[PDB]
Amino acid sequence: TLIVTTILEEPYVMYRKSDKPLYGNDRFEGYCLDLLKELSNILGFLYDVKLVPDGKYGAQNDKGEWNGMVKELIDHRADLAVAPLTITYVREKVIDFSKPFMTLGISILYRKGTPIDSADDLAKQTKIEYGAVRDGSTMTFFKKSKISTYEKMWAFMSSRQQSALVKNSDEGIQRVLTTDYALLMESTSIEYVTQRNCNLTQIGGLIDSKGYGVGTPIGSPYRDKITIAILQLQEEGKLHMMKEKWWRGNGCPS
Amino acid sequence: TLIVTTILEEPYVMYRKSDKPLYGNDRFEGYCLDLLKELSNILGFLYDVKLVPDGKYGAQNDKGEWNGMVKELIDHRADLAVAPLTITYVREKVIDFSKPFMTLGISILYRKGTPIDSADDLAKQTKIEYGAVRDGSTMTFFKKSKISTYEKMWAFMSSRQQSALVKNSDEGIQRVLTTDYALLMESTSIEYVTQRNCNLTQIGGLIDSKGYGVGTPIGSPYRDKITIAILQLQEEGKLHMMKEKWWR
Amino acid sequence: TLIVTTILEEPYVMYRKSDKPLYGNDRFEGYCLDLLKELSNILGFLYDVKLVPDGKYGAQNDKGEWNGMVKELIDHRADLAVAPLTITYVREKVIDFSKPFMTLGISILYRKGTPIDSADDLAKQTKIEYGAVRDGSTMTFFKKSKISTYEKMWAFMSSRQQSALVKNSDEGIQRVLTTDYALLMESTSIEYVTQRNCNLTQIGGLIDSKGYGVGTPIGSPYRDKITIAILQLQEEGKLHMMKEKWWRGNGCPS
Amino acid sequence: TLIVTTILEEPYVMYRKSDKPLYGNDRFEGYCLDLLKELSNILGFLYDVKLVPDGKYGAQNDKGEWNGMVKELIDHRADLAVAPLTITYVREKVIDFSKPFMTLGISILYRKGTPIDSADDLAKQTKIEYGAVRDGSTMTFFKKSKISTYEKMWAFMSSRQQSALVKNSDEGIQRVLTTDYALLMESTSIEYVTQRNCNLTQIGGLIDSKGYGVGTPIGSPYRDKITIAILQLQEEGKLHMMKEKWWR
Ligand SMILES: N[C@@H](CCC(=O)O)C(=O)O
Ligand SMILES: N[C@@H](CCC(=O)O)C(=O)O
Ligand SMILES: N[C@@H](CCC(=O)O)C(=O)O
Ligand SMILES: N[C@@H](CCC(=O)O)C(=O)O
Repeated sequence: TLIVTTILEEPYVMYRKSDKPLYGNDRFEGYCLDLLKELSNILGFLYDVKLVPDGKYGAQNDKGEWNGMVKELIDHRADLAVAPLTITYVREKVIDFSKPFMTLGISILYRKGTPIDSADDLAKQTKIEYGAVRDGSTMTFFKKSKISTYEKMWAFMSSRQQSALVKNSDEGIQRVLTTDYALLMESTSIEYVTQRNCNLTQIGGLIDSKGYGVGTPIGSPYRDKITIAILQLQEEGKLHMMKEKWWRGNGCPS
Repeated sequence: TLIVTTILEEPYVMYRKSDKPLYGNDRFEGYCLDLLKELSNILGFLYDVKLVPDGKYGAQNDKGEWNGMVKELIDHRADLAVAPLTITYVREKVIDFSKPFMTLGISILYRKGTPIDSADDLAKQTKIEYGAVRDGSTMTFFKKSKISTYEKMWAFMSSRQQSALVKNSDEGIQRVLTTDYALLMESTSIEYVTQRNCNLTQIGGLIDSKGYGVGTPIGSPYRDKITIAILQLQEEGKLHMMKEKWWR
Repeated sequence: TLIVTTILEEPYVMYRKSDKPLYGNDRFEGYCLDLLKELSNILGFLYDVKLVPDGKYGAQNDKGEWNGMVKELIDHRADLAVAPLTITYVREKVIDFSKPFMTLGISILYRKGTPIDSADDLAKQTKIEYGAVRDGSTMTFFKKSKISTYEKMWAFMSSRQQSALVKNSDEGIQRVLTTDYALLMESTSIEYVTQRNCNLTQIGGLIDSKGYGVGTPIGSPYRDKITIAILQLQEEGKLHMMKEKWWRGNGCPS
Repeated sequence: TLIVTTILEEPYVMYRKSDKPLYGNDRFEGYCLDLLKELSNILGFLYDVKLVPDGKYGAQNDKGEWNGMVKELIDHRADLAVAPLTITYVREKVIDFSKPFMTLGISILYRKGTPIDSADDLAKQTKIEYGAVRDGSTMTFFKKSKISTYEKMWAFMSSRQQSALVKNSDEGIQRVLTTDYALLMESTSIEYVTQRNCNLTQIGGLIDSKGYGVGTPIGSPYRDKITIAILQLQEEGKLHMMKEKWWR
């Protein structure tokens, strides 16, 4: 019954590995699939997980058109977007969100051992290239900012958009590992990467503070039910357990 | 024009100190008044600040009846609750909230140098009394919990006719200072209090994670308008500045 | 039989909480205490845990005299030092160390939300006080450094009868929470603190890279044996489990 | 004077490319050769570099005899071993090691674009082959491991004896490049290899944590001197510069 739009993004949504045959929903796994399971059992709904065709989170182009999971909701093509979808004021204008299931902030993924310590440092040089995932909320934060440092950074990433803006986080990560590039990435995803790719680290602190919410078309009769369910899972300690399960690891030596 | 219900709690809402007599909204100062001033400018509304008459945040009795700021919104005696009001699943069933303007978790406030290291420490002893603000979300978190350790804690704090609970955070801070008592208090508040009193400290880390949001009655058109304005204030760095200003 | 010198330092060595009578080794708990049981079982020795009387890790004063746990090993007053004792070149000239049981680097503990991004930022000002634990290896790092940013930091933390230095980590943490002060602290301790004290954070990356080792006096019959045991425990995954056990926690929202 | 045993391994020990022929020590370049030069100047000694004849790191045979670089030291055939030689307890019982000059952990080197994410993914199946460098610490780690996942992986990589265990890292790399195969390799090497070959990637995180040390024969008159030198080189930011240099 319910159509769920989502996007590949480790460890939130990933393709499951099995020698066995996977049917529909079982093709996927991750933090967001476990959350989506909880939600369907608590609220009593059936659902069909569909990956967003353009593989984008969602941004409004200059024409005024949206793409990504946000457009799927606006156009009523999906009933819910269950993904690390960031809650922002530009999106609240066109779709609804549940209270957040996880908090995060934009920060920087880069290599260890360099003199770079802040966005300010990146803004003050051009040797190191830097950017964010195209049509993501990080890119939009930079595009719409009136703060000097971030305007200068947007001017830089914008002029190089074809190299600076990446298709997705996986591409951004490979770019940091193999070229002199820093990715503007959400903190939770940075935490995940840096406990595996031990030559990478977070640079500086968090640039902002926000959260991931389940998206719904404006006025959906599931928004509040979902908000209530998430808030209750939080209070029962089940979201912490989910987080530990997907982020758990041996880490890296210092 | 808009009727705003609120509650006294430092540094969110405090009586402005002055020689001459202050009237109306001018009697109040704090992080939430700055936030409210920002929202009124952005949104273009006038407002009137009224302290909730029963002095409570809001909980439901076993009869199904609410009190505090929550009941003011439910009963349509206020348009907005602009206070350090926690977003909880029990309150979402009766009122609406904007997305959070601040994040926090339940933690423990106690005097320094003692024995206690965490809520588990507290749950297995009775020498140190412990409690929470009556009819606040912290109290309700323990009351509704199915986690054995929190169930044990709720049993201890609700017996003896709830003598372990306090009427408000100030009565809680004074009790922590005058006797062997630990207050289950929200982290943002503990961070303010422990900067102001070197006798006090936070024990353990956070028990949970949640947010404060502006409360409105269900279906209010201001719900989303305020969500957008708060989210923009966050993104422009304005909320961070307000926090710095009030947390010293 | 064996005398083990140690020092209180959360969560490595702490007094156990108990309304009952606690004697001998049972009076203590913590990561180092679990390490110590493993070692006593693997090597088969009996032991008595004894806090270092001066309560210091150990440094050599301008007069030339060692103090702390280091001095206890030199004077054959302790058979082992089991604690978060940093392996350093100055110490290695006077005592022996097992291979590292844990890695770490010096970094900065300060409050969240400021413009300070690195040691460089602190070295160029005076309004923000900064320092380290007196007579520990981080103090000796700044005292012995020939790197100019660090030489400038030593000059500061070292002035006015060393007012910027603290007696222990606890006092340093309080000073950070209650005054405009930044503590130079090892990364493993910062991790523990910042996961409980949500308004505090690590500033910049790691200044250096080192490890903690079990210390013994030069010529110790248990020297190589202890080293074999640590390496094996590491290989068997036991040290990772001990770390997860003592650092486990809920974390802070973003 | 001093005979230093080593083994070719990028980017620690490699042959310098030159138009004119190169002789003796000048035939080699790399992180480990730079470390050796620094040790030479700190301690004041002359040395000669001789790749270990068998080209192996070290592993004690199914009897009790040692091969490769470990062997060389045991038999006093080499004064030192300056190479990416892993500090392990098995080796600790027959040779001395300095304190580590570099940290790392076993991880997986595979091809990109697959649902394979960890060692658990490799272990629970058998279509994709996986192995390690015959007679290195990685092999020995799986061999001596009592951890269920790793014993099962050693079961597989041993019954697949020939095909699964490779001669050296180059052969392993090649096998990953031209076959459905995942090589178990130390993280520092995978970091190097992957920067220089975009079709290769690290799979999952680190299996363990350990270090590389300069090896010497039991009770060598240079043990303590080398340890102190390496510790001082780190503290003066020099081992860090050598790392940035060879890994770009
Ligand atoms: N969570 C982001 C995607 C990642 C990013 O923008 O950095 C979004 O919802 O657009
Ligand atoms: N913020 C709480 C009040 C304080 C507390 O309960 O700790 C509430 O909304 O009820
Ligand atoms: N671990 C240090 C003490 C703490 C510090 O110096 O930061 C030592 O062995 O001296
Ligand atoms: N560094 C390893 C060789 C490479 C490996 O075993 O993965 C050793 O000393 O044995």
